[PDB]
Amino acid sequence: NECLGTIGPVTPLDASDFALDIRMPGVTPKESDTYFCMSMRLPVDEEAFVIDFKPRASMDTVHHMLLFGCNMPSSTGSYWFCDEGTCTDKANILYAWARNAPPTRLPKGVGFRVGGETGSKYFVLQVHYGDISAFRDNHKDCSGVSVHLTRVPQPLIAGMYLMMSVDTVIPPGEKVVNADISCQYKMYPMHVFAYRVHTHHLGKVVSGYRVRNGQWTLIGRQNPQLPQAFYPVEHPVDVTFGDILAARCVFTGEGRTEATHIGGTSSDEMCNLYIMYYMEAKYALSFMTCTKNVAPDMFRTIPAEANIPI
Ligand SMILES: [Cu+2]
Ligand SMILES: [Cu+2]
Ligand code: NA
Ligand code: NI
Repeated sequence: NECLGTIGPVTPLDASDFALDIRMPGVTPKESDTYFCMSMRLPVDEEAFVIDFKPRASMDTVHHMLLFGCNMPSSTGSYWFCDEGTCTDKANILYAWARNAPPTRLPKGVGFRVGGETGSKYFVLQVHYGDISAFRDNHKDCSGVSVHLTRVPQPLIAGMYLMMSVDTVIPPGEKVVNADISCQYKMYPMHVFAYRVHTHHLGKVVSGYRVRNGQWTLIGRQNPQLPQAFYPVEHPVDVTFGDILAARCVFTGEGRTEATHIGGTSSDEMCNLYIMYYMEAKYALSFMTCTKNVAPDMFRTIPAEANIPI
């Protein structure tokens, strides 16, 4: 999509709403699978709500797009290679765009709280470019996301419950290495309405469940090699004080000469389930994390679908 120029990135939509265009500053790559990142400081310092997203991606070149909220983007630069990292602090993912999988809208009345004393101060946009053949004419690129914000407080607040492995070790050649993650949920009810899975090249399947009175309700189950959008939850899932959240990524060691651990680089691995929820405004918190596996013996009664690939 076109570069803005003289009109700037902020469009007022009315007295209390405005659209913010986060775009690449006319960038040109040189190699394939290049990863680019930029930051936008929120224009308002007071609290606001991300109520909508609109992708502005040149359909030829872009593989996927990710947008985060954080307070300390990795580079105080115009743009940068995301191998240097996205944020110094916790990067809160808000929006994922996939080529072969068109995203879903936020439910009306649900919004991410940003800015203010506690909300994110910056957005970080990440654009993964696939094929770089589109630069034979040599145009610059301004692909990115147009985000809808409002000062109007939303009755429901969007949030992110991130489940992720930290201690996994994938022995070389090994056929099946499971990565389990489990936490007991101790907040006010949330309603999970979407999930995204993340793995590197060795993941076979990733699936998260709710365990309430020792019974596994499925949140999401996905092949991590399939374009990593936020897919919507079939039937929306409440999670309540007492419930336990459980995720397993399934990995293979085949075609690897040396053991693989959890890490940044592509020759490393990751086991991330991004459970995306909403809560009642007055009870909501914006981000939760599980990096533990507190109920490991519980994983014996896991459904057998979680072990076969989709
Ligand atoms: Cu991609
Ligand atoms: Cu990764
Ligand atoms: Na990264
Ligand atoms: Ni409910």
